[PDB]
Amino acid sequence: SVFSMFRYSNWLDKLYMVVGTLAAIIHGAGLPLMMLVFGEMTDIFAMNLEEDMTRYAYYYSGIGAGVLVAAYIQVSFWCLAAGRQIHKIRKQFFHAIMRQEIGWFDVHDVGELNTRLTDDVSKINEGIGDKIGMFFQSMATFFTGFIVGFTRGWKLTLVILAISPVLGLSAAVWAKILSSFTDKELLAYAKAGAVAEEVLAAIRTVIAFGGQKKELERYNKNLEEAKRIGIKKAITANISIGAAFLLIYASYALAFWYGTTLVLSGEYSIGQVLTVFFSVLIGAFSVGQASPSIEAFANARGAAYEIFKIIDNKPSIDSYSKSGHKPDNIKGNLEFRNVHFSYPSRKEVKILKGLNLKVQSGQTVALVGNSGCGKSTTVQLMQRLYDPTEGMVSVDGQDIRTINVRFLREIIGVVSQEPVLFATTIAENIRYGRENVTMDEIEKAVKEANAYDFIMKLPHKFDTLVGERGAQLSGGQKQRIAIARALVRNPKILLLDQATSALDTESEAVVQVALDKARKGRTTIVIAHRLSTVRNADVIAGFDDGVIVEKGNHDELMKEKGIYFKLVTMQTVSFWRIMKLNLTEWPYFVVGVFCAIINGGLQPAFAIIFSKIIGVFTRIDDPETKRQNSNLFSLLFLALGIISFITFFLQGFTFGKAGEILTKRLRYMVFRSMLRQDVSWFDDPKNTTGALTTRLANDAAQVKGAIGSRLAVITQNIANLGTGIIISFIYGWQLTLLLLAIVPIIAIAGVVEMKMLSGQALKDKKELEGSGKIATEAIENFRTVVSLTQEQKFEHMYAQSLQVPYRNSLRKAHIFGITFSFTQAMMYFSYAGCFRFGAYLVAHKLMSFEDVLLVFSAVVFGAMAVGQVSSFAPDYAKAKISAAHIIMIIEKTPLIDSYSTEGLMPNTLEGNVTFGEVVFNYPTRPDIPVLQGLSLEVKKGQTLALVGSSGCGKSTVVQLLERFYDPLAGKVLLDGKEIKRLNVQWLRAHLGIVSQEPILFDCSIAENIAYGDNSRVVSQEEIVRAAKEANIHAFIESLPNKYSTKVGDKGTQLSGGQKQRIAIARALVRQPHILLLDQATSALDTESEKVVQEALDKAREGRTCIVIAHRLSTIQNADLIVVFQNGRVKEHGTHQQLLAQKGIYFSMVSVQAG
Ligand SMILES: Nc1ncnc2c1ncn2[C@@H]1O[C@H](COP(=O)(O)OP(=O)(O)OP(=O)(O)O)[C@@H](O)[C@H]1O
Ligand SMILES: Nc1ncnc2c1ncn2[C@@H]1O[C@H](COP(=O)(O)OP(=O)(O)OP(=O)(O)O)[C@@H](O)[C@H]1O
Ligand SMILES: [Mg+2]
Ligand SMILES: [Mg+2]
Repeated sequence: SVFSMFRYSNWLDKLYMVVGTLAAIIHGAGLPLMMLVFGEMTDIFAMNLEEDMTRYAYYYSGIGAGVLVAAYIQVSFWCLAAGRQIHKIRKQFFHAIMRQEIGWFDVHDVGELNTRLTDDVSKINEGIGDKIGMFFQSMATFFTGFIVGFTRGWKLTLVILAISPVLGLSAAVWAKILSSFTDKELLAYAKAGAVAEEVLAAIRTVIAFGGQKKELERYNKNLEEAKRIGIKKAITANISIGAAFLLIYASYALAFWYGTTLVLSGEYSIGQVLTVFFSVLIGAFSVGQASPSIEAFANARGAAYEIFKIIDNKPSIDSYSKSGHKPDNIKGNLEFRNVHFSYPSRKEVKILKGLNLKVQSGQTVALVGNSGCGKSTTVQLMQRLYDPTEGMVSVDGQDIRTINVRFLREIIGVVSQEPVLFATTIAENIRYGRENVTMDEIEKAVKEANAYDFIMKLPHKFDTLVGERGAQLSGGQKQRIAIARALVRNPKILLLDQATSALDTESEAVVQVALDKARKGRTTIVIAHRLSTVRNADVIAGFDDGVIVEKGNHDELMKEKGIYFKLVTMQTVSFWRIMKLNLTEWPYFVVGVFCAIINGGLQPAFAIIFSKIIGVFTRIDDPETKRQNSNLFSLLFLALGIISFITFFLQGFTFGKAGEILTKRLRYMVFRSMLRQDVSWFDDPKNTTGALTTRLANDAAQVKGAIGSRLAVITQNIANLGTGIIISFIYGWQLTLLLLAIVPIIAIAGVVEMKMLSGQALKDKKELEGSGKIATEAIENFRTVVSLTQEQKFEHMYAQSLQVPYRNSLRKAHIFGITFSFTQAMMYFSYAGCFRFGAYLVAHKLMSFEDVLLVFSAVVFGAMAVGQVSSFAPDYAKAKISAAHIIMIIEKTPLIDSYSTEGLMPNTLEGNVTFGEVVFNYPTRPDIPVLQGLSLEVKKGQTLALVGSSGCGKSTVVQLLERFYDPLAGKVLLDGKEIKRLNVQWLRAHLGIVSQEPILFDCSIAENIAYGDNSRVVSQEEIVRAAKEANIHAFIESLPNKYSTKVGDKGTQLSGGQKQRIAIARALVRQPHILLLDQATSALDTESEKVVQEALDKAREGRTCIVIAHRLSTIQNADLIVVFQNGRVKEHGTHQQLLAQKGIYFSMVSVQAG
């Protein structure tokens, strides 16, 4: 556990840290070393000045040169050691996640990882960089003060030193606590990031059903628990400083008393105590500078727990292992024998209860059965995503468990049940099948898949960017690309899973010929619910209760009159705006700023205290009195001590609490603003689920660190150094002019520092969203990328996007290092200058050296406080850009608004939809005319069927009615009223849709069905009443935990039919006036298809419907049918009228002639 964050440090990284620490000790001694020349001048106080002062000044000019080197070496080296290690952490951690199996993805929540990559790693960067360097600068200063003490003092040093262990232990006690709190706070943010990743993926269903309020308030809760842990961390860290500062001034008071005995004993002089106090007191302020460094390291330690926990884990069925067995001449042989298997998520249920099969080379197997018998499990087992409990899957004699994984997976082509594509060009989607592929092969492969014509018709033919998960293309076209992708591979075993579900009759027909032409050499297994495709296969198989019962040729199974016979028979500007948002918390700043000046301004004042204390010690010549008045001063240190406890704690608590209220305020509004946006906004190439969720975590975290507790210290350092120059202006004279004249040189260096950094961060921020895009793309589609065997390519792609920040991180160190060293060094020369200037003025008798020595002593305490403000600049530069983007997104307003109350909400509705002369284009592709002036009539109590070939604008009508996009020209009238003129939500409350490819949320089944109806308490009796009509009651009832079983991410646990049937239920909870079915019975059984139709037909009257489907048996029943053609509605009417006038409809139905 201990020091497990520095695992990937090279010999050159080691060299940086060792050389940095040695320089850090040398740099820290210089401020303690300045007091040595003062002590000898006090000894002289019991001709001189011009010879003595120049010697002491001459030393300061040399020190400044030593600081300019050491400071650069100190700061620069750690920053390099951080940047290189962080680069290796991100690359290793991502590689570790891809090494996992599917069962691990099934159990744990994958949505948490995306925020663990960007935010949680960035916390470590702050911990193990410059703060480690400064920590040693502080610690050298602390000890080097005592090193003078041992020479100058025998007991006085020991008396102060002996109360170091409390400071030493206290730091360990508070750190170990707040280190534990960090793990729990980060876990709260991870739970929030999962909600954002889920919602932004399925935004269309969220907009459709209109559940923005519920998802917003749920997202809010996770932030509430994060705030409560945050405020606890603030209280703890600020108390750590108060007690430490209290104990030092308390111990200083104890040290004074024994100092009073010098007159009685005669052990040492008053010249000694001034040396001892001036030596030892400097280190007191160094502790306050060290308090942030320990707090950073403790949080950075707390950040590491969960990252290395994933890296330390080892897989079961490893893909990266090269110790497997790989044969040469793989003849086609597949054997199942007595195979039992159950998933990890529900171990109680038994799906496969002993089956067996033999498939020789040159055989196309058909698997038939009802939804739930486990056809997809068999296909998913072949790839070896899960292993069997008993039974052996042997290939060509040898068992799968003995042979190699990667070698096995690169000879199996798989078209999954519901395909998914990656957001790139069409060429790259085809290229994921195999690396070294030529254009000629792709040309041939597409033409076999029958997806050539539409690719030729689109501009940028092979360079058209498909959306996230292939959303921009149609349902049919998307499926063909998956078919091509398998055929480019050219494997031995081909595995089709309902490959011709969304495709029409003509596309199925020609694709069948291409597959059947080049079948002889291959081995094939085909899943299908159409039976015409099943007719010409070699062997058919029937599942039943886990076991495969029936087998054989078409003739035999017909004569045997089993399940197959029944199936065949049945078919027949930053501070001004950002500060203003937190107008409420005004009394926190008033107390915080007031307290910072009082506790900050005490440190330069010591010289005034020490001068008066020294003066009162030698005021009156009489000795007995000195005993009494000296005792009171010791009480004064305790009094300041007890107040110091009150000031520092309150200062830190007031500022610390203020930030945590704002942090949550920033997040809540941005997520609320993003959820208002139009669909057109989500279709932009720049906007993506991964790109957005990264934008949430990064922007808030950048703002939080700059203006939180860290703001407070700067206020203390400004007041300190202000008080320093004020008392220099008051008591001193002709010094401020020489001191202040060097300040513009720091100012010129400061402006060029921020200008170089602030310009750099904008280019860095833009790239990191590009980095985030790939992770969310790879993680969400894990089954695709595992099946395709493309684990390296994504790591290589991920390595590119990280390379541009990596350069900036290295460059940043040198810019930051040069400014620090210069800003630090220019002060020392000023401390040389003032003494040398004092050498001239004292001689001529215009300035009093006794008073000059005090201002010299007073000004030099700020030297460290000057160094604190120098380290602030980068944080301000990153916040400036981060803030601008937040105000940009919040202030933006959409075209069609969901939160606007205005519109017309008519008390009743007749339910008559009309379309007339409608032209429309999508925003992403402006030139292509999808609809070219169509018209359509829909009245109450009627079902209108829409038909045509794949990609003739059927699903566009559904989307146009739901107000995702508005028409360019034309008109839509609801009951003789413009849909633009109506209220937005009001419309979406009445009508309800069933999408082409359903999506579900990570929740219980009851809540997914209850999600359909919002703004009302859904009764359970109605849920079961609906789910009885939907026809999934017996399935849910047989399952353990009833409705409380948690469905997976995007409906991954349940089978297609099971979720698709839920989607049907979710629609029927509302009892809508207008209804829209877009291939609602795509993948369902013949037994189900009737029972689903019965409920619709029995309760058809009253409401209105528009059906889209390829099954002519459904369209047979409908009132009037409509046929599309290149945008124009060519054919329309009733079944007898359309069949009489023998056009395309006759050609469409006659293709099924006997
Ligand atoms: N990853 C999984 N985790 C848990 N249970 C699963 C998983 N995949 C499938 N199941 C369950 O196993 C059973 C069989 O599912 P499977 O999809 O293999 O059957 P199917 O006949 O192919 O379904 P369909 O006909 O709808 O395509 C179902 O009851 C389903 O809920
Ligand atoms: N958001 C979008 N951006 C760009 N083009 C789109 C978008 N949505 C649809 N299209 C294009 O419009 C054409 C037809 O659209 P649509 O998918 O509605 O037809 P469809 O009848 O639903 O097709 P299918 O029957 O194959 O599902 C397709 O070629 C598709 O690429
Ligand atoms: Mg299936
Ligand atoms: Mg469609």
